[PDB]
Amino acid sequence: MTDSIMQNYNQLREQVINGDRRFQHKDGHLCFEGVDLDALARQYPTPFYVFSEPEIIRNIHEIQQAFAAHKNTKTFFASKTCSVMGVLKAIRDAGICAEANSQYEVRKCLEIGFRGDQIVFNGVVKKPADLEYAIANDLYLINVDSLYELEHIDAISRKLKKVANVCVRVEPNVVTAFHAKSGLDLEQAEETCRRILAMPYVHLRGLHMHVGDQVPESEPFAKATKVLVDESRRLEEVLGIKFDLINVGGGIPVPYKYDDENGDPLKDNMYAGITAQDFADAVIREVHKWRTDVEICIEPGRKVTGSAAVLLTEVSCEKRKTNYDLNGNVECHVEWKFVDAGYSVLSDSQHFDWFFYVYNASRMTAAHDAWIKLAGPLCDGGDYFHMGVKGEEFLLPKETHVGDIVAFLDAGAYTIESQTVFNNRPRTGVVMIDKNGDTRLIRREDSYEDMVKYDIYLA
Amino acid sequence: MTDSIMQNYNQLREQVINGDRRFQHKDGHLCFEGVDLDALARQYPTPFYVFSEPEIIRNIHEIQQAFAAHKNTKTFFASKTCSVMGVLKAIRDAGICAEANSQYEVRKCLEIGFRGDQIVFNGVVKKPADLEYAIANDLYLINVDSLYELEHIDAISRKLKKVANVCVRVEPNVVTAFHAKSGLDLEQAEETCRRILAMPYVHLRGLHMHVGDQVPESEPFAKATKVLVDESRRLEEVLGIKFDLINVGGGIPVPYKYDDENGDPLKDNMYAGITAQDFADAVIREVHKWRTDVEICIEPGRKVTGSAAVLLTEVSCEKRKTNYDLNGNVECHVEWKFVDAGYSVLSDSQHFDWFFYVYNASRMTAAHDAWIKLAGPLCDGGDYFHMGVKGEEFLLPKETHVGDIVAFLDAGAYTIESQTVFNNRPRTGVVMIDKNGDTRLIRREDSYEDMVKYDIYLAAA
Ligand SMILES: *[C@@H](N[C@H](CCCN)C(=O)O)c1c(COP(=O)(O)O)cnc(C)c1O
Ligand SMILES: *[C@@H](N[C@H](CCCN)C(=O)O)c1c(COP(=O)(O)O)cnc(C)c1O
Ligand SMILES: [Cl-]
Ligand SMILES: [Cl-]
Ligand code: NA
Ligand code: NA
Ligand code: NA
Repeated sequence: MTDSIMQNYNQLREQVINGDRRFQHKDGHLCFEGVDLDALARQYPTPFYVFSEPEIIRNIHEIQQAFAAHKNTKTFFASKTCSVMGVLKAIRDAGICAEANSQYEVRKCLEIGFRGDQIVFNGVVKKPADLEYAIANDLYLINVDSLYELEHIDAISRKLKKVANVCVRVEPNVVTAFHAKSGLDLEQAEETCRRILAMPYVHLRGLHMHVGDQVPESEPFAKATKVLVDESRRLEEVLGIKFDLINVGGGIPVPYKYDDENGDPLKDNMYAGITAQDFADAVIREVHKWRTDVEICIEPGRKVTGSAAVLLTEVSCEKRKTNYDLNGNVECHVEWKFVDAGYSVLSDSQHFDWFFYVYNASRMTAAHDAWIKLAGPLCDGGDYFHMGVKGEEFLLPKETHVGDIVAFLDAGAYTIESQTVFNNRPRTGVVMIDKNGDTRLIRREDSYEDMVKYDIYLA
Repeated sequence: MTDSIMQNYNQLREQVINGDRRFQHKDGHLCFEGVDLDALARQYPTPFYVFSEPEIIRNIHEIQQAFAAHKNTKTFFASKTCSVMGVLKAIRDAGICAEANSQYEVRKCLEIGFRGDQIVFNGVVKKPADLEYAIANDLYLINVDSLYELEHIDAISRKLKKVANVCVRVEPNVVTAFHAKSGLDLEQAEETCRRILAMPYVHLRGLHMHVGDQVPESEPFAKATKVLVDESRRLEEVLGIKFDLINVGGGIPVPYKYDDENGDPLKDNMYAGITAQDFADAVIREVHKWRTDVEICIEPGRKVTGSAAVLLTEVSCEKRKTNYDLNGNVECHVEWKFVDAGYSVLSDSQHFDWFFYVYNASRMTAAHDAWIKLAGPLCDGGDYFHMGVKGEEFLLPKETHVGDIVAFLDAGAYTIESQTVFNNRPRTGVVMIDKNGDTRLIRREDSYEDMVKYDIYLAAA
């Protein structure tokens, strides 16, 4: 029962420190790429995130090796997943390209060293100023998400006398029109492509789709890819062209729970279900029914960085609350542990019911043998971590003390830009472990002077 | 059914421009305190929030008037609701005090002009550095939320040789142990107070509670206040002391849907359900069963600023999507309108299923007669506004065009500090309408340079 959950969770804890490519233990402390995380959290003020460049490289290798059966594959990291400049730099130095989701993301990618021919710009709202900036910078692709936005691409490319390179985003009906804001209908692809061919400064490269995020099955990718391949094949015949590419988007899942033998990915997508190899096998099998020479573009986000960070947060308070009966005798006790990170720091734990493994990094070799509830510091009754090991309860060593460092694993995707300054708690610093195992700060914690510098006031 | 929902929504629209103390129309445009909001959105880049100092002043009056039967009432604005400096300054100018929820909130309240004796510091995690800053600045109250924290208050007040003024937060059990992280158990209040009396530099002023947010009935306040009052009375007798105060927290709701004849506040807490007068009557009646002279502290947040801002966002794209059967016949059309604000700008619309009235501010006098779906700009399938007029559908004029300005009303509570830079879209500017009806920018939109300046990297060559 609960004893079996505790035994299972401690087997997973032992696997973290005795088999996991990312982690070790030393002096009783969790280590990441040889870096003692208790020690690291004494150097830098908690809470903060620490990223591993080695793990980013491993994730990228998994993705690229998955596509070995198709040589002409181009990989664009979805920078909305994490765009801290040192993280983008690690990804650039690992040899892949970048996908951007706003004018400022395009600019960041250019400023960290991605060339224009290494950038894809996606979005449902690309205003004229956004489009002008992208076209002026010779981006590899600007997707086309609506007919309205295409009229601006035609007009602006003519004004600049510069070619805009596009893919037409189609969303296959695998309710789409009522639940999917993005893309054109499949029915609209032929006429849209026809008109693009006639535009003097717009070049049509191919079609685009994106299935979703943390997808726990391969069938959605296979079916959606087939829709895109069949339409690509047909339009090549109808229009008398050969497409440069097909862009199949992202959505390769990451394991957030590892004990797959106990999990159902279609009911709980914290279990990853498929691997990068499964995603590639499905995509390539469909593309190769049409062409083996065509370029396949992919836009993985979560898979590049998700497993490659840990959130380190200090236990900063504790209390016991007790439910009493009618005679004043104890019914049960609840042990609350408060950490210095809440949902303003780790937003998806609250807003998207996201699970992350939690361990006492200061006592990582000790049995996690006590049921606790884990709270954040925000003055808000809802700011505690509800996605526990058993219901809303977590497991930590009974020896846990204030001052210990708690780690949340798999904290590298969609965790930095989603932070807030609610309660005027600062957004976190971020540390990078580089390929040599050395650490450096890559984002400062917001200072007080940051809290008010955006405001205009006299004091 | 749907036709009557449409009729009702347009009745609500006419009430905004006819009988709402905040709004008017001019040239077919929504106006706020006489400021044309279509025009304002041509001066400042969208999306942005606009606050009304007159409406904050009105809300503060409603709260203060509600407590007229208890002269010794102190009102502390819960600054976690909105701490833009110009907003805090307006609240200080209106004559009330401030509640703070972190060290930086305390610091900004002091830097905008609140005296230490006008500030309450609350929290479940007050680290030694936070407590030292608070004690050094002679705050009116620091709540005591745990026995662990109390040990630090004793040690730090001793180090500074400065009295720390405290209230003991109790969570009335009205499952509390499993679901309420804040406060002590009632059963722990007596010994905690006993310890405090013996500490040389800690001064016990009373007990504290906070019921919750957007509470749509008076009974929870009455029941919880009675628990706190009963224990206050008992501890005066046991300990032989006279408390200075009781702090009953916040929770006054704001109307987010106005047609109370069509709503049940107990099933849909977007309907307010009670007024500030009902809150005061409930609290005061319970306190006066104990003492009529003791000071009552209240900590309203949402009610101070909620109705006092509008989010202005430009329609930036449009498309029609069509579902076909397997033989190419139309099943339905969906008209999508895309605005330049998404959940990174208006977080509670997504994360807390919060409803805000949506109108076309550029066509405020035109019938809102077309069902549409309203999407944001984030490259994320879930970034569209789900809390519609009917299910996930909203109503806008059929002739809505790209370039029109959409207003979300009642956007003044918990909407600024909760923004993010997801997708590297900037957090928004904020405009203030002062008492004379004039406008000024009080918060800039994040620039590209602001956004990259937190990062440490070598500029590529
Ligand atoms: C990002 N897609 C979003 C991710 C939302 C996270 N909260 C979605 O809703 O699907 C995206 C990606 C990367 O997706 P990944 O799941 O991180 O691999 C790739 N291409 C596009 C166009 C895209 O919007
Ligand atoms: C605020 N309490 C939070 C508000 C979070 C909403 N997202 C809660 O969950 O209850 C608070 C207040 C002001 O509450 P109001 O509802 O805005 O009036 C007052 N005192 C305390 C201690 C407090 O946490
Ligand atoms: Cl590549
Ligand atoms: Cl003494
Ligand atoms: Na710390
Ligand atoms: Na062309
Ligand atoms: Na004392």
